[PDB]
Amino acid sequence: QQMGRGSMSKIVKIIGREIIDSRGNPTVEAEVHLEGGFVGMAAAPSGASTGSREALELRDGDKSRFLGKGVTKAVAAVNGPIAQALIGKDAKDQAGIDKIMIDLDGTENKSKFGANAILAVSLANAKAAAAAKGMPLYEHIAELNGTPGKYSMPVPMMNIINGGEHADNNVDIQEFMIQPVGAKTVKEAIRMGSEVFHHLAKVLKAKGMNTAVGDEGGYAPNLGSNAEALAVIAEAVKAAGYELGKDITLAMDCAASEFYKDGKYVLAGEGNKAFTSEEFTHFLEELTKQYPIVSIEDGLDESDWDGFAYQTKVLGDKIQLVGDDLFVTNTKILKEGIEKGIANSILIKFNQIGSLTETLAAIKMAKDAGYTAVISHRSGETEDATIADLAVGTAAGQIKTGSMSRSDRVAKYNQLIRIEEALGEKAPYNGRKEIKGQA
Amino acid sequence: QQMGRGSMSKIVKIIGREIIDSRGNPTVEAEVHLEGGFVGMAAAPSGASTGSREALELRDGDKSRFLGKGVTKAVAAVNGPIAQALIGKDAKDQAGIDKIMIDLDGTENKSKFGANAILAVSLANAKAAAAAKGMPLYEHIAELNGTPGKYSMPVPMMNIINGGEHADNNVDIQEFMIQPVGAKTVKEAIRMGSEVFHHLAKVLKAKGMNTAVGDEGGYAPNLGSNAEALAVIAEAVKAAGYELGKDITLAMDCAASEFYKDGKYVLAGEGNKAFTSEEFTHFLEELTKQYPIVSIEDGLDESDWDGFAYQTKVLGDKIQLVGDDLFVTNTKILKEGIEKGIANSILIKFNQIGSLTETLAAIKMAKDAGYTAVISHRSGETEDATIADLAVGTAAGQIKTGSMSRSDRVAKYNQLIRIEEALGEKAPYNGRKEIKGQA
Ligand SMILES: [Mg+2]
Ligand SMILES: [Mg+2]
Repeated sequence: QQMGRGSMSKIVKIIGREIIDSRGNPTVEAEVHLEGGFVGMAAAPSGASTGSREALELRDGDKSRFLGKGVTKAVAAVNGPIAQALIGKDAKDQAGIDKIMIDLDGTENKSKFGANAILAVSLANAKAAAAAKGMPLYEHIAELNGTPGKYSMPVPMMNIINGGEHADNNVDIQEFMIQPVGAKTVKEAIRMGSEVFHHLAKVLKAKGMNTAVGDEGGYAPNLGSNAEALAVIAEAVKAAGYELGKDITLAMDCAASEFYKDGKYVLAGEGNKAFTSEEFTHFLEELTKQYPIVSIEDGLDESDWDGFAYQTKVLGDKIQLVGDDLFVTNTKILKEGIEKGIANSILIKFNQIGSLTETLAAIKMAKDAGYTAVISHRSGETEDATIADLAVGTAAGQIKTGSMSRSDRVAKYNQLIRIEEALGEKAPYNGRKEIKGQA
Repeated sequence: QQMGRGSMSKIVKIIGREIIDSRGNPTVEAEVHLEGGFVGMAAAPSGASTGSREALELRDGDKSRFLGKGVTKAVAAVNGPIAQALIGKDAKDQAGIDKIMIDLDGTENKSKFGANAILAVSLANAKAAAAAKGMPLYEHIAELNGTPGKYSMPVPMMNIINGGEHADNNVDIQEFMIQPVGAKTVKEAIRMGSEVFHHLAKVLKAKGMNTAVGDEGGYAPNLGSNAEALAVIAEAVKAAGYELGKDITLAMDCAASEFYKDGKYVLAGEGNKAFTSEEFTHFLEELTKQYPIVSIEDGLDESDWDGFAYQTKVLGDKIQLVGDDLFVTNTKILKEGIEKGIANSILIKFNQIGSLTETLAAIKMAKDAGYTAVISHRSGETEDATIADLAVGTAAGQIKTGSMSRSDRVAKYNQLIRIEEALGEKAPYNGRKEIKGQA
């Protein structure tokens, strides 16, 4: 006979604003306010403004503000037509909310309003709805995901050493990452990661090398080869008291598009040797024998589907093979990859697809096919820690959200801490069995 | 005849946990829950575990966790004795809440529980009380400070280039900062900061120098002298389209105690020249004639009070002289400095004193003497942005919260943006006139 305020979940006000990301570039933040008084606030990390296969964030291109990277247009979209089309809709109907935005932008790649406008409102909606339902976001997400009460704390792959285009060094591989698979909780995992990271700083200082950090919070020291990169990591893991293999495994992102040139893969820091697809695969395979590298991301160019079919054949039974640039969080590409035996894992970048509902759909397609889904950060992040709730609420099982420095990264580890505290063993931390290719 | 929930401001529960700061080290986070349903959550930045003049945070020293820097004991103090002494107290009585934690800790320097446990609770409490009072934190802080509805947006001093002990280079000065005094809003100031910061990266790339960032998000390139550090700042400012002097002024931190040996200041990147106090003060004077440096922090050693009395006589009319190490946010030391004409400004580190009530008293003592208070970050920060609300609610007029990268820094900038959105001209951005020594 009385209606609680929780039931007044119609949207009455949406606000957008230009805030700053962790590289100092603008991004969009939205607030969704419901009739009952509930508020959700979320921000989109940085994305791509150009590209033929993914959703595009909208940038102003005004040279007199932020070197052309203002997001006043995306923000005006949130404040004007997005808001106007969502006022009076039920925030609890996440899929209806996202559909209205998707249909109103009217393009395939969200370029009218920007994936940045649309994601920010999608997630702020979701938080506002969570609040109206009387529940934390990870619980709402699990409900929206069709998996109520089903949770896991994800195994993190933590950036530690950078190379390629992300460093002045002679390391070809773009990043090396550690995964604390022997931890029994995410809180333990985070601590092991921190300990290794601090021991690596000591290793690097003793070699006369720089310990300043890149975008993701890891080190980009002047290492002489791929081998020296892996050696300093092994040395730091041992100095922290852990055992490579059993406690900590390695993951990499080759970004192999960056060294692809005339159908060959060319590695500056191995004498400028050229490799065919296949020879590059054998090169990577040789690294997996010397070091317990269990996950390899973008190990060939996004166009090299014949080569990815080969690599997946050779390495796929024992090694997680993660499509980042391969799939760009695009389910039409993932679908076809699945049908053709291409990779066995996908990096999920929610602003590359641009709405919460579509993100859940991408994670589900992965999971139904036996692929793993790794929830990912971007280069430009914010304070916002929504990807932690996403990973728990979908039981994704893995996350890639940075080194253990910079609060753009660490706010996510902290949120995973707060989540596990509340959930305990209702969110098990499963360790190496999350990783495709293990048992 | 009906009592609203907001009147139910008694503390019913306090929760402490160990989370991770921006360098990967543990810190304390607290949540204060009130009877009416209000919750405030806050984290303490990293501080000192040792020292004889300041409040000390409490680290575990268990070498098997976080290289000895766990804060499980500080966390236990929150969950047990602090919680039990506060259940049933009125969170709106900030001074009383703080007084109970101080008296129960029972030491002069907060070493039993830790300044980390105390501050975290103190701020969580203030946020819970703000919610019970129906107001944002900046409004509540202003009421606690004795200055209801009086606000300003602070002029930021932004870390841009690091030297001394914070870099491998030949820059003796620990940091150079830019101040966008020409902006009319803190939103514009922030944008100017960004643009200068991005132009500086392009200048450093063209010179073949490293653009990876330190703790505060600025650069530590291998520059050969203090002159060169100042030249690349000048060049970046010009490439961004601003004018040194009018639009952007410079602030520095010598941390002169790092080169103070046998009563003399010994500067590596100046031939290794030795200087008396008096000569070092005339060396700084000359920099202030050659470049628009309007603020100098710790221009002499903390023990050199005769020196600081001389530097203040000479520079103090025209230059802001900021005590950091000199005062360590300790009102006993500040009062004595004020009586002896020592410096004209103070860096406020709220975790160095350890409570919100004493932080307000520090700022008041500075302002009543005509000193300026610059609200400060620490080297290990979190996502928490309370220092932004603090600066606005005390009308401090200046803030030192980092470069324009890393969300540990940029979260504060974002919060200043949200505050100025809501307040507009009720929070004037006063520019150059906030700075001690300007007309
Ligand atoms: Mg990649
Ligand atoms: Mg200093």
